[PDB]
Amino acid sequence: VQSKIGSLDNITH
Amino acid sequence: VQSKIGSLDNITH
Amino acid sequence: VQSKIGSLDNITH
Amino acid sequence: VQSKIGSLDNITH
Amino acid sequence: VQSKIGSLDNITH
Amino acid sequence: VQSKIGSLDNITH
Amino acid sequence: VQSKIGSLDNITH
Amino acid sequence: VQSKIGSLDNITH
Amino acid sequence: VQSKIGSLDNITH
Amino acid sequence: VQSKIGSLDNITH
Amino acid sequence: VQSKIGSLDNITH
Amino acid sequence: VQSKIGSLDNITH
Amino acid sequence: VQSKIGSLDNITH
Amino acid sequence: VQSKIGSLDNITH
Amino acid sequence: VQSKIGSLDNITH
Amino acid sequence: VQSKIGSLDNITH
Amino acid sequence: VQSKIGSLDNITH
Amino acid sequence: VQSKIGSLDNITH
Amino acid sequence: VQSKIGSLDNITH
Amino acid sequence: VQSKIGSLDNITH
Amino acid sequence: VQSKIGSLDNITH
Amino acid sequence: VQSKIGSLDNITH
Amino acid sequence: VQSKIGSLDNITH
Amino acid sequence: VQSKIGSLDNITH
Repeated sequence: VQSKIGSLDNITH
Repeated sequence: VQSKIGSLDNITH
Repeated sequence: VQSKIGSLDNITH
Repeated sequence: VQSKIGSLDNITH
Repeated sequence: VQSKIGSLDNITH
Repeated sequence: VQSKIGSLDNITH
Repeated sequence: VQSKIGSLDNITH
Repeated sequence: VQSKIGSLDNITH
Repeated sequence: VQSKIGSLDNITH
Repeated sequence: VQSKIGSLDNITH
Repeated sequence: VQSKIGSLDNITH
Repeated sequence: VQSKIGSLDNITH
Repeated sequence: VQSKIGSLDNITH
Repeated sequence: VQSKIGSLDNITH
Repeated sequence: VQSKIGSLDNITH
Repeated sequence: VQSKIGSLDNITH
Repeated sequence: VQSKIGSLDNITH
Repeated sequence: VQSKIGSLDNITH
Repeated sequence: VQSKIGSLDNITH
Repeated sequence: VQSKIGSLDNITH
Repeated sequence: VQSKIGSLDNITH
Repeated sequence: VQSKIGSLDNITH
Repeated sequence: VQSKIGSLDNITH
Repeated sequence: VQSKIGSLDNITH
C-alpha cells in the first residue's frame, strides 16, 4: 500500500 | 494498490 | 504501508 | 489484507 | 485483498 | 493485515 | 485458508 | 482456499 | 489459517 | 458448514 | 462450522 | 465452531 | 410403543 | 413407551 | 416410560 | 441432528 | 438430519 | 445434537 | 427411534 | 430413543 | 433416552 | 466424512 | 469426521 | 472428530 521497491537483488559480477 | 516496482533483479554480468 | 525498500542484497564480486 | 474502508454508514438528519 | 469500500449506506433525511 | 479503517459510522443530527 | 495472499516471491538461482 | 490470490512471483534461473 | 499473507520472500542462491 | 465465509452482508431497514 | 469466517456484516435499523 | 473468526460486525440501531 | 392417547384437547364453548 | 395420555387441555367457557 | 398424564391444564371461565 | 425426534407438540390458540 | 422423525403435531386455532 | 428428543411441549394462549 | 431389536445372533453349537 | 434391545448375542455351547 | 436394554450377551457353556 | 452415522453393523466370524 | 455417531456395532468372534 | 458419540459397541471374543 503506497509503497515502493527500488530493487531487491543488485548483483555485479 | 497505488504502488510501484522499479525493478526486481538487476543483474550485470 | 508507505514504506520503501532501497535494496536487500548488494553483492559485489 | 492491504485493504481499506473509507466508511460504512453515512447517515444525516 | 487489496480492495476498498468507499461507503455502503448513504442515507439522508 | 496492512489495512486501514478511516471510519465506520458517521451520523449527524 | 492455506493460501498465498498479497505476497511477493523473488527467487534467483 | 488453497489459492494464490493477489500475489507476484518472479523466478530467475 | 496456514497461509502466507502480506509477506515478501527474497531468496538468492 | 452453515457458515458465512468471506462474504459481505448489508441489511437496511 | 456455523461460523462467520473472514466476513463483514453491516446491519442498519 | 460457532465462532466469529477474523470478521467485522457493524450494527447500528 | 404400546401407548394410548385418550384425548389431547377437550374444548367446550 | 407403555404410557397413556388421558388429556392435555380441558378448557370450558 | 410406564407413565400417565391425567391432565395438564384444566381452565374454567 | 437438528431434528424433532419422538416428540409431541400440542398448540392451542 | 433436520427431519421430523416419529413425532406427532397437533395444532388447533 | 440441537434436537428436541423425546420431549412434550404444551402451549396454550 | 421407537424400535426394538429382539436378537442379533442366535448361535447353537 | 424410546427403543428396546431384548438381546444381542444368544450363544449356546 | 427412555430406552431399555434387557441384555447384551447371554452365553451358556 | 468417513463416518458411521445412524447405522448397524453385525459381524459374525 | 471419522466418527461413529448414533450407531450400533456387534462383533462376535 | 475421530470419536464415538451416542453409539453402542458390543464385542464378544
